[PDB]
Amino acid sequence: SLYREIHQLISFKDVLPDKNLLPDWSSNKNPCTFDGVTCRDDKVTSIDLSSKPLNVGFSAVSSSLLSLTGLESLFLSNSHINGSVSGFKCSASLTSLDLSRNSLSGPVTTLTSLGSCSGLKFLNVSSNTLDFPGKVSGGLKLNSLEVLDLSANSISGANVVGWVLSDGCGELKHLAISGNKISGDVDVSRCVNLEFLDVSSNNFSTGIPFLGDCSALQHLDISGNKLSGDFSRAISTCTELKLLNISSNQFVGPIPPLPLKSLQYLSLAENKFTGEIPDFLSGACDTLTGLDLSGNHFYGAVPPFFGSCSLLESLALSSNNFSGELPMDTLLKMRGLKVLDLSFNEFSGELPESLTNLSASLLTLDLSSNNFSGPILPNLCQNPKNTLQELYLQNNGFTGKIPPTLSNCSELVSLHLSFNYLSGTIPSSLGSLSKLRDLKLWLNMLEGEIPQELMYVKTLETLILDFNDLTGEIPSGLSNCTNLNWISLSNNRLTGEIPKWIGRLENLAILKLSNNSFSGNIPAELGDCRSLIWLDLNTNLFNGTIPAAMFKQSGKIAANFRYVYIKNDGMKKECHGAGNLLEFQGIRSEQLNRLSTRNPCNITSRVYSPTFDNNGSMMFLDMSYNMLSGYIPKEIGSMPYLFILNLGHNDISGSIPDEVGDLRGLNILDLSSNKLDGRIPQAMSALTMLTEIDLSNNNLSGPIPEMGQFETFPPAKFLNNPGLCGYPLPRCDP
Ligand SMILES: *[C@@H]1O[C@H](CO)[C@@H](O[C@@H]2O[C@H](CO)[C@@H](O[C@@H]3O[C@H](CO)[C@@H](O[C@@H]4O[C@H](CO)[C@@H](O)[C@H](O)[C@H]4NC(C)=O)[C@H](O)[C@H]3NC(C)=O)[C@H](O)[C@H]2NC(C)=O)[C@H](O)[C@H]1NC(C)=O
Ligand SMILES: *[C@@H]1O[C@H](CO)[C@@H](O[C@@H]2O[C@H](CO)[C@@H](O[C@@H]3O[C@H](CO)[C@@H](O)[C@H](O)[C@H]3NC(C)=O)[C@H](O)[C@H]2NC(C)=O)[C@H](O)[C@H]1NC(C)=O
Ligand SMILES: *[C@@H]1O[C@H](CO)[C@@H](O[C@@H]2O[C@H](CO)[C@@H](O)[C@H](O)[C@H]2NC(C)=O)[C@H](O)[C@H]1NC(C)=O
Ligand SMILES: *[C@@H]1O[C@H](CO)[C@@H](O[C@@H]2O[C@H](CO)[C@@H](O)[C@H](O)[C@H]2NC(C)=O)[C@H](O)[C@H]1NC(C)=O
Ligand SMILES: *[C@@H]1O[C@H](CO)[C@@H](O[C@@H]2O[C@H](CO)[C@@H](O)[C@H](O)[C@H]2NC(C)=O)[C@H](O)[C@H]1NC(C)=O
Ligand SMILES: *[C@@H]1O[C@H](CO)[C@@H](O)[C@H](O)[C@H]1NC(C)=O
Ligand SMILES: *[C@@H]1O[C@H](CO)[C@@H](O)[C@H](O)[C@H]1NC(C)=O
Ligand SMILES: *[C@@H]1O[C@H](CO)[C@@H](O)[C@H](O)[C@H]1NC(C)=O
Repeated sequence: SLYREIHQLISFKDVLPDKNLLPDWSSNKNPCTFDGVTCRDDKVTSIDLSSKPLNVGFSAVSSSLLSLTGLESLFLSNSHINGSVSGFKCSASLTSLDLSRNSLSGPVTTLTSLGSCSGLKFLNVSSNTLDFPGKVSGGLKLNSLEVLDLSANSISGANVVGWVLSDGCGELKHLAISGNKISGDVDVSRCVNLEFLDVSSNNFSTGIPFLGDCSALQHLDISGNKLSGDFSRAISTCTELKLLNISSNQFVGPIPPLPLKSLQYLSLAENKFTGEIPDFLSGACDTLTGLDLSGNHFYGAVPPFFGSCSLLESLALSSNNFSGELPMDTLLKMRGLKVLDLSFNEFSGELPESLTNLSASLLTLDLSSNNFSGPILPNLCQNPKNTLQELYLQNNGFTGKIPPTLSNCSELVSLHLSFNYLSGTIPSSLGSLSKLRDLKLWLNMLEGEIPQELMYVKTLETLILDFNDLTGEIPSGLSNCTNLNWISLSNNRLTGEIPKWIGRLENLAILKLSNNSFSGNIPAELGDCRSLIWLDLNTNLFNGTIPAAMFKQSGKIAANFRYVYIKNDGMKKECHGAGNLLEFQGIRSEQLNRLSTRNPCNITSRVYSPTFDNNGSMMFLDMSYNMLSGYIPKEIGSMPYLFILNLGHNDISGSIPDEVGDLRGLNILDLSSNKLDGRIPQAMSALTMLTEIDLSNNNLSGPIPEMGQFETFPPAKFLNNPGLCGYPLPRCDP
C-alpha cells in the first residue's frame, strides 16, 4: 500500500521534463513528508501541484495520481497539463478535481470519461481549450456533481447547457460556463438545489434562462450577452436571490419589478434602461450592499429612500442623465458607503458643506464630468480620520483654488481636478500626501511654480499638469520621485533645461514637455531612462545637437505602457507637432472643445500597441519646432518600434542616416524645414509602413528613390529642395 503509493508518486515524478520540480519526492521515503502532499493518519488524501510547470499530458496524471487509492482531492491548476481526458481507473474516494488554467484540448465530451470517478462532486476545468464540434447531442452524464466550472474554454454552440444537464442535475449547486460562445436556451428548472448560475460572457440572444421555482438560487449572472426579453418575469419566483448581474446586454425600458428581500448586489449596468429610479427598490434597503446602474438612460434625481439603505457599500450611477444637487440629505444617512460614483451625469450646483463628513467613510468619491460649479470644499477632509483614497472632480466647472487642506486627506492615492477653472497655485502641502500616486490637474488656470515639496511623495507615479499657466523651472525635487512613469507639463510657460537627474527615473515612460520655453541641450542622460517610449519636446527653445547616447536603450525595454491621442491634421500653421497624447480619464470628449482657447489645433480626430520582453524600443519621438543643429546620429535608426519621428523645424544639417531605413515600424517621418543635404538614402525604400512623410524645405539633392513608398506621396512633401528630382517631382535631368 505504502509501496503502491510511493511507486505511483515517484513514477509520476520521473515522467516530468523539469528535473528540479519535486526535488523532495524520493523513493524509500514517506510521501506524507513530501511538498504538495496532504496526509491524514499517515495516508495521502490530497495532492496540490498547482502553479508548477509539470509539462505533461493528462495521461500521466490519470495513470499516476488519479488512481491513488484513498486520494480525496487533486489540485492541478496552472500546471501545464496538456492532452485530453479519457478513460482510466479512478478512486471512489476522489471528490474534487481541479484542472483549471491548463491546455486540456478536444471535445467537451471527453469529460464524460470522468464518470468513472463515482465519488466526484467538484470539477473545475475552466480556462482550457475544450470545444464542442458540430452536433450537440447526448449528455455530459456527470449528474453527481455539486460544482461544475467549464468557464473560459472554446465551447461554441447552441444548447450546450441542455447537454451538460440532460442526464439530471438534482445534485448540482454551482454551475459556471462563462466566457464561451454558447447560445440557445438555459433550463435549470429541474436543478432544484442550484444556488449559483453563471452563464455570462457568452452568445445568448434569445430566451432568458428558465429557472422554474428557483428554490435555492442565490447568485445569477447573465451579464455580457445580447439578451433583451422579460428577465423580470423569469426571476420573480427567486426569493433566495442575493446577487443579480444582468449587465452588458440589450435590455430596455424602465427597471421592472425585482425580488428584493434577500438582495445584496444588483447590476443593470450597460443596457438601455430608461426612466427614473423607482421607489419600489426601497424594499431592498435591509440587505442591499452593492448597486450598479451605470451606462443606461436613467434620469431625474436620486430617490430619498436610499437614505434607508444603510448597508450599501457601493453606489454606481455613472453615465446616465441624473440631475439636481448632490443629495447630501440622503448620502449622509448611508452609514455603509465606501464608493460613490456619479460621474458622467448632469448633477449641478455647488458642493455642500455636509459633504466633508463623507470624507470620514468613503474610499472613493467620483463626481467627474458633471455640471458642478463653485469652489472645492475647503474643509473636505476635516474629519479626525478620513479614509478617502480617490477624489475625482475632473471635468466640471469648479472655480477658486485648490484647498491646501487636501493634504489632510491622508490616505489619498489619486487626485483628479483636471478640466475645471481652478486658479491659484499647486499647494505645496500636497507634498505631505505620502501615498499619492496620481496627481492630475490639467486644463485649468493654475499659476506659479511646481512645488519642490513633491519631493516628499515617494509614491508619485503620474504628474499631469498640461494646459495651465505654470512658470519657473522643473524643480529638482522631482528627482526624488523615482516611481514617476508619466510626466506631462505641456502648454504652460515653463523655462530652464531638462535636468540631467532626469536620467535616474528608471520608470519614466512618457515625458511630454511641448509648447513651453525650455532650453539648452537635450541631456544625454535621457538615454538612461530604461522605460522611455514617448518623448515629446516640440515647440520649445532646445538647442545643441542630438546626443546618440539618448538612444542607448533600443534596447532592453522590459514592457509597454487611459488617454486620448489627438493627431495634428497638417492644415494649420500655428499647430505644431505630430499630435498630443493627453490623459483622458473621467472626461467627456464633448468637452475637448474647451481646448479651443488654448490650442490652435483642431480637435476632431480623437484616438484612444506592441508587446515587449527585452526588445522594446522608443515608440514616439517629436523634437520639432526647436533650434537643434548638427547631424542626426545614425543610432537614430536603432528603434524598430518607433512609429513616429518628428524632427521638423530645426537647424539640423548633414545628410539623412541610412539607418533610418531600419525603422520598420515607422508611420510618420517629418524632417522638413531644416538644413539637411545629400541624397535621400536608397535604404529608405525598405520602409513599408509610412502613412506620412515630409522632407520639404531642406537642401536635399539627387533622385527620389524609385522603390518604396515615395511615389505615393505628393510633390508638396518634397518641395524646396533645389537639386532634388524624380517622381513625384519632375524627371531628373541625367
Ligand atoms: C502654446 O500655448 C499658447 C498659450 O496657451 C497658445 O496660445 C493660445 O492659442 C489659442 C488658440 O489659437 C488662442 O485662442 C484665443 O481664443 C480663441 C479660441 O477660442 C481664438 O480664436 C478665435 O477667437 C475669436 C474671438 O472673437 C472667436 O470668435 C473664435 O470662435 C475663435 N476661434 C476658435 C473657436 O478657435 C482667439 O484668436 C484667441 N483669443 C484672444 C485672446 O484674442 C489664445 O489667445 C492663445 N493665447 C496666447 C497667445 O497666450 C499657443 O497657440 C500654443 N502654441 C502651440 C503651437 O500650440
Ligand atoms: C475554477 O478555477 C478558476 C481558476 O483558478 C477559479 O478562478 C479563480 O478563483 C479565485 C477565487 O474567485 C480568484 O482569486 C483572485 O485572487 C484573489 C485572492 O485573494 C481573490 O480575492 C480575488 O477574488 C481574485 N482576483 C482579484 C484580485 O480580485 C481568481 O481571480 C479566479 N481566476 C479566474 C476568475 O480566472 C474558479 O474560482 C474556480 N471555480 C470554482 C467553482 O471554484
Ligand atoms: C453567436 O451569435 C450569433 C447567433 O448564433 C451567430 O451569428 C450567426 O452567424 C452565422 C454565420 O457564420 C449564421 O449561419 C447564423 O445563422 C447566425 N445566427 C443567427 C441566428 O443569425 C454568431 O456567429 C455566434 N458567434 C459565435 C462566435 O459563435
Ligand atoms: C457584473 O457583470 C460585469 C460584466 O460581466 C462584470 O464586469 C466584468 O469585470 C470587470 C468589471 O468588474 C470588467 O473588466 C468587465 O466589465 C467585465 N469583464 C471583463 C473581463 O471585461 C462585473 O464585475 C459583474 N459584477 C459582479 C459583482 O458580479
Ligand atoms: C543654447 O542656449 C544656451 C542658453 O541661452 C546658450 O548657451 C551657449 O553655449 C555655448 C557655449 O560655448 C555658446 O553657444 C554660447 O557661449 C552660449 N550662449 C549664451 C550666452 O548663453 C546657447 O544659445 C545654446 N547653446 C549651444 C550649445 O549652442
Ligand atoms: C503536450 O505537450 C508536450 C510538450 O511540448 C508536447 O510534446 C506534446 O506534443 C503535447 N501534446 C499535445 C496533445 O499537444
Ligand atoms: C438631461 O437632464 C437635463 C435636466 O433635466 C435635461 O435638460 C437634458 O435635456 C437631459 N439630457 C438628455 C440627453 O436627455
Ligand atoms: C532626495 O534628494 C537626495 C537624493 O539623494 C537626498 O537629499 C535625499 O535622499 C532626498 N531628499 C528627500 C526630500 O528625501
